This record gives sequence, structure tokens and C-alpha cells, in this order.
Amino acid sequence: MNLCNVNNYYLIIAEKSKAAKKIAEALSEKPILCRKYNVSYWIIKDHNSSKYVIVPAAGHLFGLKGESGFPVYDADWKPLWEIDKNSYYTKRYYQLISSLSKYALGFINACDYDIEGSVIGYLIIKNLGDIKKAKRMKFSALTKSDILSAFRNISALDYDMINAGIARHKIDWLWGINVSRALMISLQDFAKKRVILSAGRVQSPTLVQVVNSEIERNLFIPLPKFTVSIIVKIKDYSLNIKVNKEFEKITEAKEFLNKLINKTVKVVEVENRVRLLERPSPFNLTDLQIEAGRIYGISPYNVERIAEDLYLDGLISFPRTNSQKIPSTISIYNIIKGLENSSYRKLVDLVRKITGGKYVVKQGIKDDPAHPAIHPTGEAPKNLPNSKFKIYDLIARRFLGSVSADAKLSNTIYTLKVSDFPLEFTVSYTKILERNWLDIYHFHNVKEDKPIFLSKGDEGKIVDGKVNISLSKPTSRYTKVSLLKWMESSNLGTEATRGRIIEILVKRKYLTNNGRYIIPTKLGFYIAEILNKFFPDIVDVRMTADMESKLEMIKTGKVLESKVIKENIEKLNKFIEEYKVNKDKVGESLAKALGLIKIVKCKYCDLEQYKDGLCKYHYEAKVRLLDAVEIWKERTKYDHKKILKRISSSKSTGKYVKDIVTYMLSSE
Ligand SMILES: [Zn+2]
Repeated sequence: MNLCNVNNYYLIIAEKSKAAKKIAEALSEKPILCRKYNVSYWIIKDHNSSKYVIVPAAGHLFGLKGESGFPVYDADWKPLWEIDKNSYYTKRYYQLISSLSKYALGFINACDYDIEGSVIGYLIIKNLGDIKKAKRMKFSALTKSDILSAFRNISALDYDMINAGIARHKIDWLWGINVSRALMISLQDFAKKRVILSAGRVQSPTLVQVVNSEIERNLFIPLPKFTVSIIVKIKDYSLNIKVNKEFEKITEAKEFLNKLINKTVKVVEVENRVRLLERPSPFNLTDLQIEAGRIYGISPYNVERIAEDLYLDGLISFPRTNSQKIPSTISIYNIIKGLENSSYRKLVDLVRKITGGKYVVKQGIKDDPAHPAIHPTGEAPKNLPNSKFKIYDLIARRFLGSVSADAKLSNTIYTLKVSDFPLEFTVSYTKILERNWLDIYHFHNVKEDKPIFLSKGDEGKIVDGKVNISLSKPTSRYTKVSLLKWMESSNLGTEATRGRIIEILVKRKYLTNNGRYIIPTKLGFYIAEILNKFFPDIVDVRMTADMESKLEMIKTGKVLESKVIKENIEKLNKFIEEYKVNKDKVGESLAKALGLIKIVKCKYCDLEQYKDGLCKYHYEAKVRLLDAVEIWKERTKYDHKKILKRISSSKSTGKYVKDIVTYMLSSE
């Protein structure tokens, strides 16, 4: 008897070794571990009358190959070991599957339940097996019951889903290859040096967004306004109140403050109310990335990778989802009972106490009807490495928080009417009455104020106060989380790809990490400006989202993949035309960028001068400065030197402006 000898079997293709193992244990109490080409795979002789072999793909086994040089109109699937030397290790997975496929009765794609898994399984079965004998397992968690359920409900492959993923891969590859070679070729022909440059259908509009926002930030000048704070003596309290009215000119604010001193104020309304602070909804992937970035500093790409690992451990549901809902087809009770039998037992006892034993998900807005929100399966976490445990604990507490109870806050608002004036201002304080979910998803601080006890009709006096200057503020620099939110909001990429695009931008050195903020490098800056200057259509956020909408329509059967491919060729042909025209200037710009041809540098940076010895950005900085100073003068009456000092001292002031300002203060 040969343990690993089998015939007349269905071949089940899984994406990862852990998923293959999980599927084997779902199908048999004694699955057989085999090894060939140094790859572990599983034989199921036990399940019903049929036999099964479960093999991991390890990831993509196929990649796109096209023409060399520029332009590239074609993209065809080839084994990755043949076309990508960083992927020759996959050859052994390719060999195993090809060997097991010849003697197979049929094929089951059990890759992950997203578009990538549909493509991976399709390419493998189509090329190594028989596509006409192909079925799809669609599961959202690697629990025995979810796997068995999907095995029982095996369906045809979803060719519309497959075509949507193929279309996105081919269109992404075609745009990246063509634009990146067009850039490198224009430099080779103009400076005779070859440097590696990259571009992407989503990377490039993303880099342009960041560069444009960094320019705007670097040209920002805080403008002044004035606020009035008053001190109200009423009963035993001394209340510092910031008045809700703002003033452009300092004289209007002084006027306003002085007519309030020594006036009487009367409590004319008291409002005591209990406010709800709703328990959170279960994570979709973006929400998880956002929260794990804020709390632990884990990058979006790593959050997704870690969540995928936890799903492969059977600990959470599949994390590539937009949904913030848990439908009734998911047993909350089973999850809760699982967590009760784990290190989360005491947290579950607390949720039981908070709810009385009634566990109701606070359903979020976003849906994804085939892909529920991220939640724990109820299987017990054990021995989790550090970053894994942080992510699992986030997901578990978010879920447990979502089935607990809304928090309650007591609010008291006093309305105070000034004597002789049509003006009334408020004093308010909030206290936590019931913490509830705040003790479960304990990552949300609630500001509490010391109580203030006043009755309707109580009177006091405004005894003192101050006019205070308030400087306008720049839009914040991007964080990874903040950039990721912009991508989601603009519908660039998918929630599965956005985190990787951000990481690819850093790896290829167009972006860099300055603390929590992600800023351009010089190279990223130049590439963004070049793409902006010469190829605005390919970095237009609206047109990128347009393409995203067409890709989404392939999934529904509403548009043909072949039609999106044709339309993309049309777009490439338009890029080709624009490239022939501008190629020499594109190459010249790239040359200046890397110091390859000497330029007359700006007085304050390395960019090429534009006017007055200033680059285009420092020149705009000066224009903005002159106008901002005028606004400062009209509003504050400060003299020139003092306005400059106040702009120079504010960290809101862009660096281009700050260069100009420091110069003018150094002048004589
Ligand atoms: Zn400059």
C-alpha cells in the first residue's frame, strides 16, 4: 500500500497551504498529508463516495507577458516561473498542480472569495486542467462548517467575476508598462542614461494627488481672525467662555469685548438631556486599516496581510469586504459561545452583563451582500504573534462592541442672555452616564467636564475678557490612513489594492515617511509634475474612477470585458499620440530632474528658475505672501516687520513662503 497513491479524484485548488490544510480537515477526520516537488498537499479518501486532492497554489501562478519596448498592445498569460525570476520558486507549485490535474475527474476552485481568487483559480484550471469540468467553492471563513457549506453548495465558476479581474489586471499592466517605458525611453533618447522609472493606472493619480496637496501646503499662509473670551462670575463659578462669534478686524473684536464688561447675564434656559453614543459597527477592511493605523501605526498593507493571516488561521472572516453588516445568515450566538470558550471569556461575560444576554449587531451602512463585515469566527486565538494579536483584538472588540449597547452621556446646556443686548451664549458640560461599549471597544476617549449647577433665572456678571488672535490652518498632510481614505472616497483602486499601491509608492521611492506623514521625494515630485504637465488625462482622478466603474460593471454582466479592453487600447493610442509630440520635452524634464543637465537653480531650492531668480513655486509663494501681508495689515494693524514675524513663527506657513519670509527679514 502506497499512502499517497490516489486516482479518480476531484482536484481542489486552494490559494495558500493553510487554506488547503483547513479544507482537508473540514472534509475528513483523517486527511492524508503528501509531499511532491517539496509541496505539501492533501488526499481525502473519506468524504462520501468521492475522492479529493487538495493542493495550494501558493498565490498567483500566472502572469502577463507582452511585447518588449514601447508601445505594448498585448498582454497574455504565462506561468510566472517562466517570466518573472523573482517567482521561479512557484515552479514547483505549477509542476505539482499540472501533474495532479492530468488524472483528475474535475476541478474545484477553493481560492479566496474575491476577484483575485476567482482569477487565480480560473487561470490554473483553464491552463493546467479542464475548464469544462470546473466548479467554484465560495466561502467567507475557513471554519469547518463554512467550508462544508460551500462544498455542499458548489456552483459554476462566475465568469463575470473572472472577466472583471482579468480586465483589471490586463488594463493595469498595460498602462503601467506603457507609461513607465515611455518615461524611461524619453530619458534614454535625450540624456543617454537609463534609469528605472515606474507608473501605474492608480499609483500615478495617487502620487499626483499627494504632490498637488504638498504644493498647496507649502504655499499656505495663515490668515488672522479674532475671537472674544469672557469671564462670567455667576454664583460660586468663574466661567471662561469662548464666544461663538468671530471677527476679521481686531478693532471690531475690541469693540465687542469692551461693551460686554460689567454687563449682567441671566440664565434664560436650562436643558438637561441624555445623549446616546452609539456602539460601533463591525469593520469593513478600510475601517480596520484606519483604526489599526491610528492605534498601532500599522500600515494599511500590513493590516490587510495580517488580517489575511488571521482568516487563514480560521480566526476571523474573510477581510476583503466593504460591508459593515452582519446578516442573519451568520450565527452571532455561535460566535459568542466560541469567544466564551477562549481568552475573551471575561470580555464576553461583560457584554452579557451590559445587554442582559441579547446580542444585536449595530448594522453599518455599507453593504457587500456576499461578503459580511469582518468578525471573529469564535475559534479561540492562541499563541498569536504580537502584530497578529493586536489586529485580532481590534476585530474581536469591535465586533463585541457592536453587539453590546450604546453608551449614554448626560448633557446640560445653559443659555445665558446678556442684559441690554440681543446676544446670548451657552455653557455646557457632559458626563458619562453608562459606558457600555466603551469598556469593550475601549479605543475612544470621551471628554468629560466638571459639573456646573445653575438654575433658570440665576444672574451673574461678565467681569473680564480677552481678544485672541486665531490663525487659519492648512489642510493636514497625508497619513497612509488619510491617503487610503481619499483613495476609497475617490473610488481609486479596490479596498484590496489601495494599501499595496501606497506601499509600492514608498518602495519605488516616490513617497517617503516623515513621521506619521507621507510626503513626496524629489523624484516623486518631478514624476508627478511631468505626468500632470504632459499627460493630464492619465492622472485625472475623474477618468480613473470612470474606468473603475466600467470594471465594476463587468462583474454584473452589464458590459463585456472585451469592450473595456478595446476602449483601453483607444486610450493607449491617445497617449501614444501625446507622447510622440512631447517626448523630447518629457525627456528634457526628466533630465533636469536628476541633475543630468545643469540648470540655473532657484535662490531657495534646487528647482529651475522661472522669474526673478525664483522657481515657479517660490515665485508663487512671493505673490501669495504679498497678498497675505495686505490681509494681515487690514485686519491687525500690525506693522510690516511684525506681520512677517508672525507668519514666520507659525508652523502653518508653507516652506516656500517661509523661505521668502526669512529672506525679507534678513534684508536691509
Ligand atoms: Zn524654488
